[PDB]
Amino acid sequence: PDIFNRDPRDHYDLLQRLGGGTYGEVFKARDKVSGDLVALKMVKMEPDDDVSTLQKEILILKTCRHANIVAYHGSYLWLQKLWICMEFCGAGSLQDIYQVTGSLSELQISYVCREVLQGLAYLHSQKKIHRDIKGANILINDAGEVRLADFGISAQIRLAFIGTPYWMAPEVAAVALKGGYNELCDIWSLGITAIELAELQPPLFDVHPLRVLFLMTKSGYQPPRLKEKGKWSAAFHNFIKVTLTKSPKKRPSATKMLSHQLVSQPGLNRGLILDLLDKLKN
Amino acid sequence: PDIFNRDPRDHYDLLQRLGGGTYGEVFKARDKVSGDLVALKMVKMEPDDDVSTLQKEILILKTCRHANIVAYHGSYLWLQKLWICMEFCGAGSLQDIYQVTGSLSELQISYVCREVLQGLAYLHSQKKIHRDIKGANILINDAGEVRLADFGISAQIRLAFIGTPYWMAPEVAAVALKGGYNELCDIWSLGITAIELAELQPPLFDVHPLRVLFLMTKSGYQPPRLKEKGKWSAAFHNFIKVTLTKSPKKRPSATKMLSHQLVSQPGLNRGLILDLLDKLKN
Ligand SMILES: CC(C)n1ncc2cnc(Nc3cc([C@@H]4CCNC4)nc(N4CCC(F)(F)C4)n3)cc21
Ligand SMILES: CC(C)n1ncc2cnc(Nc3cc([C@@H]4CCNC4)nc(N4CCC(F)(F)C4)n3)cc21
Repeated sequence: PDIFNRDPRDHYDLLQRLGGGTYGEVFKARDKVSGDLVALKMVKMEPDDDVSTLQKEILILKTCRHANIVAYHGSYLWLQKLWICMEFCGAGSLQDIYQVTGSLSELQISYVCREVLQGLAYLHSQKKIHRDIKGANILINDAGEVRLADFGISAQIRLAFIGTPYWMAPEVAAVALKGGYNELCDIWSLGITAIELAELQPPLFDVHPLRVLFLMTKSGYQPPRLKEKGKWSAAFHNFIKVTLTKSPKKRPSATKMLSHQLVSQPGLNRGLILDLLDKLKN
Repeated sequence: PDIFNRDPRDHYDLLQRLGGGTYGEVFKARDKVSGDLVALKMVKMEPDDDVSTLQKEILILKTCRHANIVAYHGSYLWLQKLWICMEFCGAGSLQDIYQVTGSLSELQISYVCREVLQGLAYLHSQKKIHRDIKGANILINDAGEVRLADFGISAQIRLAFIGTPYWMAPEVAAVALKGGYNELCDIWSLGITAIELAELQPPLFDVHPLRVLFLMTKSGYQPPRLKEKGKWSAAFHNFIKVTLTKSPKKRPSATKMLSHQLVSQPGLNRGLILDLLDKLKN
């Protein structure tokens, strides 16, 4: 709730443009005073967007004290532009990384999964839902540590609804806000992410999005699998099988998944990502 | 399913640009052969959109034989542009109209409601849902007749989802397709539309969309009312009250609403809209 009505250039020095997503650009910046490096996610706004509607989402991201959640430092509104300031992760997303390094090993994937689960267990304990688990939203810093990127803010500045809000029935409004989601949907997304990291794509990546969603509603839908059976351990395959449980009633929770063989095995540490980063330099 | 891979300029002559919505422009055109006038809704496409995913929606709009549903004549795909060709309504939408004429009388509103209900009863009998009932989507032709504008096509070419499809759990995919909607949500939208026609705005029009939806989820939410009590009959107020029933379980169906005093009263005919159109000329 500390949204500063200041120019973030008073506190930070912009260094370079990391890129830009569906909305907004991301900058690498340095704090004037501490010299520390931060990430600034910028989002352009109209005189139509109201900022106070975001205050609940920014509360969510601010009151998140976990090692596997990227750190929030404040927000800045200035001249119709919104800036979210966060702890900087030098290596970027797993997707930035595997697009150069090629597929991850089972050990690297296992460690990432464990770390992601740790952050999810936390989030779900605070009754929050990430909603967008995927390789592009898992950040790696230069110490090989793993951070879930920001959530719940990007999808509310979705000027797109199947309908028009002022004319929406209450039941429609409810679904348009919640998305029918539940916490265990993060667990499914994690399973797909593990395949993504293993195969450089999520399943059905070469197929139109709408068709993919259609197919998931058919009576006899079959959850995706690892393509190459021989390449991966029985434990990995089972991890995939149980995270991609079709019914959300039978799908294991984050803390339950943390007890899984694949992520509770010894020897999982950031060293695994460190030689992944070394591979980046080769 | 008769989507022509031709240039619609072979069959139709473009005359003038009626305007443009969130996506695409609308043209007034003339059929070369019959001389009849049509409306052409154009929508620009990428090499990312797949046309066959639309074939189910175009089937919906094609197999609709009702007097209160705007008539579909065919589709055209050519050079990454999609054209939907429909019966032309000369006066445009009720919104195009009331923005010049000012508020509608209770009699004009009643006749519009009846006609809209007739189209809805039909749609719901074919187990279809309009999803976007509002003044901008109720068309008036030069004979004062009433036509529901196209539906289910506009909201699927919503490249916006709270999440990423390939990583979505099945339960999430289901809600992202259906929208949790049910047919009776059209009835709510009709009620809001009746206020819109009466007051030139839907309720809470000057309030941020997200806030409006939030409010509809609160324990003690109160459905909107006609602002000026004295201006409208007891029948009109009751029509508002029952269409804006909060619980979709207690909300009346289209055919039930057709038995309502306000829309079953004698003397409701297109003559009412005809002097509305005369007012347009003054
Ligand atoms: C997701 C983003 C809003 N965000 N949030 C917190 C956060 C913390 N650190 C980074 N760090 C990085 C590092 C790198 C590495 C430099 C050399 N190439 C990769 N690239 C990127 N960008 C690649 C494409 C992008 F989405 F613009 C980001 N971000 C990004 C961060
Ligand atoms: C909703 C649209 C896709 N559609 N679908 C079927 C259809 C049949 N007839 C019209 N006719 C008209 C008439 C007029 C009147 C001329 C003089 N001004 C109003 N304006 C408009 N446009 C105003 C703003 C728009 F959305 F571009 C339309 N459309 C539009 C139609």
